[PDB]
Amino acid sequence: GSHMNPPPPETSNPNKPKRQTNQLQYLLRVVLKTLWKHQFAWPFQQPVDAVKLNLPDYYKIIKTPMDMGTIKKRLENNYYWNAQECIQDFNTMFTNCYIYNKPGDDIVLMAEALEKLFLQKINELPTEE
Ligand SMILES: O=c1cc(Br)ccn1CCO
Repeated sequence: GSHMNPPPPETSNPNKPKRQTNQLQYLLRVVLKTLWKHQFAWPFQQPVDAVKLNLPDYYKIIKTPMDMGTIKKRLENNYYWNAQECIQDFNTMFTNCYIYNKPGDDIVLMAEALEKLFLQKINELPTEE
């Protein structure tokens, strides 16, 4: 896309060691699946396109971007070593939204609905085996 958007977060890197865990499997099959199909998922399914949105300050403010399209690729392409790395990606995505936008803006209400679901699912993250 535009040269004025940063490159997306890394989803491929052979030098980074990879592992499947049961918790990572749950993150894809339960957590990502649940949030991706939610009515309010669409703004979170790809990197913020600051050019298309006319938000030229977005990447001035948000220096650690994350989105569910990136997370989906990371899960499907086994990028992670553990569940904490992926959970941190989700939390980064939510916090970016809460930092950039005014409380009570529609996008914040959308994020909060996804976060409530996320929390419920992560409370049930299975014991690592
Ligand atoms: O902050 C966010 C978060 C998502 Br998810 C989409 C767009 N923006 C910018 C405001 O529209």
